[PDB]
Amino acid sequence: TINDLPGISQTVINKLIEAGYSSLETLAVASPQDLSVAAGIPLSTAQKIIKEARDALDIRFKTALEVKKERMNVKKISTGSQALDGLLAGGIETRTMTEFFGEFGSGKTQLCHQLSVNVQLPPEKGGLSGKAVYIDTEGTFRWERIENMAKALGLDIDNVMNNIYYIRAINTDHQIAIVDDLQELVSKDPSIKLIVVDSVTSHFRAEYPGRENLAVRQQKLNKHLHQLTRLAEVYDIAVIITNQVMHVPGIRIQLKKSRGNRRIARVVDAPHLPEGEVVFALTEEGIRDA
Amino acid sequence: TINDLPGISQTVINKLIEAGYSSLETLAVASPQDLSVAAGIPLSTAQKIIKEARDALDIRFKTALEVKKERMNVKKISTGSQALDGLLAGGIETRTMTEFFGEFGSGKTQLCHQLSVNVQLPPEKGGLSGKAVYIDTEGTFRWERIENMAKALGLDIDNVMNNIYYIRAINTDHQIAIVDDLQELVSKDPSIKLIVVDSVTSHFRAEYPGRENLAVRQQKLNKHLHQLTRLAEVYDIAVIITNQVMHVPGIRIQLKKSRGNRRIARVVDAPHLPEGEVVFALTEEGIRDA
Repeated sequence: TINDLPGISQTVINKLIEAGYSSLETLAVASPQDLSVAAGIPLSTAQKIIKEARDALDIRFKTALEVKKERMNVKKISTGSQALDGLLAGGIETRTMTEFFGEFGSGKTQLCHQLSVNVQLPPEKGGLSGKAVYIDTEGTFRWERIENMAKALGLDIDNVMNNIYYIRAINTDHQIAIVDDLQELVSKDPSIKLIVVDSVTSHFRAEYPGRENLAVRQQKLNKHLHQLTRLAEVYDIAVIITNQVMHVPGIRIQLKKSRGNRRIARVVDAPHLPEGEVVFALTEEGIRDA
Repeated sequence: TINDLPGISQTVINKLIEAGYSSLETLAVASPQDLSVAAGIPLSTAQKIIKEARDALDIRFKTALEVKKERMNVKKISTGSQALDGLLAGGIETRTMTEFFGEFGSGKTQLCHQLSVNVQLPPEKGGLSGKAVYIDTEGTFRWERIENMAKALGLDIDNVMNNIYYIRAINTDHQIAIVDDLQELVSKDPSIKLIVVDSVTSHFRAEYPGRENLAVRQQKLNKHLHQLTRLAEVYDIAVIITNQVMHVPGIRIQLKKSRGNRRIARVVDAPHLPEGEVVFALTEEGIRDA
């Protein structure tokens, strides 16, 4: 869980794990001299790691200055829930693939829809003034939902629906291919800033079912995810995937159910993001607060 | 505020609030014959209450010499609105918690940035030459604001944004843990004279739905608010908490809206401070008068 340390070499990371320092919490409670003599690492390097080890575990107060730097440095998309935006240090981020996995109805879909709409807002409103691309794997798209979310944001339905490139991926090959053709699609239309793949694992599970296949599944399935990650990294766009459930980087968020209207959000895998969970709701207007 | 009026039959206190004479300041400046014929209440009694309505907000005439003493004797943070400053008899005090509450847009938030910028100025300019710590609860912070405010006050934008410690509280457990560390922070940096928690109860209301674990939402909130109050009292620091709404808090100022720009402030409670209300405005420069 330490592979994500600010300004750190890969060589040392190894030496760190070798020495026996697996988690960031072991490094945290460590003494510079100790970690230094137990893995080569110059004394200056030993303490830099320890410092950064804490910053992730402990609470530190940045300054409104650094904040301005970051805010205008990278850019994110708002989910519609202030609570969730927080869990996501602002929201869905470009140049990175964020995944929402959770049981059926956990929020996954509505959130994909919400983002295909919110991405069109302006930076002032948690948007990036751009278009989305929804890749309907199991046939989950619902315009009745886009309309309601557009309505809530008092936007031109028609127009909002025209800013969402849509497409059905019926089997893995088509899923693999459509994605292959995203490079071209974005080149032709640079206003695209969001790629959405609902149920990415879906066909891969259907076609290569069982453990008798589990191997080459995650395999072909990881090559797919990389194709997506590379695209988000090269075109500076956000990629969102959903995986339905009861090692490919990017944020992984778990959605869960609470009493009827409410849902729980929790950070699983993610470097720059603070662990902990927050609640939000699924209303008629869409992904919003409780 | 009139319920607690000198020797008065509750039956009449009704006829008053029933005529609309809620606030004491309005009674104080009313006509015994215009009031008598408003709540039927006799002239004898009418007069007897208008006179008692004045002694209430009891006005004291000091010499310009007295006031120049007291103004220095006690350093308060101005708000940009001399009317609001008046309502607060100078400004926000240190070693005390002040609460602004009202509907989204009441000003409570901008008034927070305003303060995070004015605390930096020196006493003569309305500040305390201190630093501010902004605790973002629902993502209300905005740097473009701390900018326009630094601009209007002709400050060094960069240096103003460097004197504000910032941090977002994704949930209650976190909010709570940040305030615990708040103690250690002011020891670390004594230059801090202002703390601001925007929407203290946001997460509490949302994570403790309906009225259930209220056992602790309340137990927890108290220890959380008292905690902040010690902070202020022990470290000669001014503490500010906002609260959005459609027993501890030193001062409680309610804010309300008027025509899209003007906002009303009213002393809902606070020992010293003279009950009554005033009107200010939200400008591109910041919090000013109208």
